Amino acid sequence: MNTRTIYLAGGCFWGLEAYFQRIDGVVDAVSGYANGNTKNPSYEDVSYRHTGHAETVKVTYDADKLSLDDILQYFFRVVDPTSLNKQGNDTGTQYRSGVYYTDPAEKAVIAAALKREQQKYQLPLVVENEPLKNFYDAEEYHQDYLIKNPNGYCHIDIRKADEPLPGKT
Repeated sequence: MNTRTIYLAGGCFWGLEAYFQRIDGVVDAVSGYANGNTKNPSYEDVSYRHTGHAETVKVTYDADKLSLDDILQYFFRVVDPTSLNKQGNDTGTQYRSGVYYTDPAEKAVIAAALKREQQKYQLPLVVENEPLKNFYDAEEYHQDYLIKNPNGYCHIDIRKADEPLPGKT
């Protein structure tokens, strides 16, 4: 299988991870902390010690089934791209929105996607589009969170993953 990876920050990673996990074409989704100022941060550091990390989901997808563009469209369905350092009531830089790449060529793909998303928003988008500086997997307790805690906190409308993308069934 030909896979590609993209890093998405769209608030509490529990909901974002569960969201991408149910999408056909997504191989894996790992919750972690990205683009912060410290190394090997724990959930506590990120949540309270202002390390600068963003709760992020490392999404690995089948490059033969989905394009990066497709993954970004799924992303925009459940994240508010206009709120700075907060997704609803989850406030702080750890909840900032952004897309982090490992390949400089993807920068333009993300920029264009954001540009098109802006077309339908009255408010200016604040989603970050920058290189993945650093990424650290979150504690295993946080992996597959909603799958283990079927009632746990979920700020994402998970069923939106079920709807097909333009030109797909």
